[PDB]
Amino acid sequence: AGKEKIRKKLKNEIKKKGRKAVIAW
Repeated sequence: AGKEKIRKKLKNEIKKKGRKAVIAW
């Protein structure tokens, strides 16, 4: 998915942005 990608879910796909997406950055 892409909203709750189980990470956008904000696991870390965008933790917060992974940090600043630093899971993408």
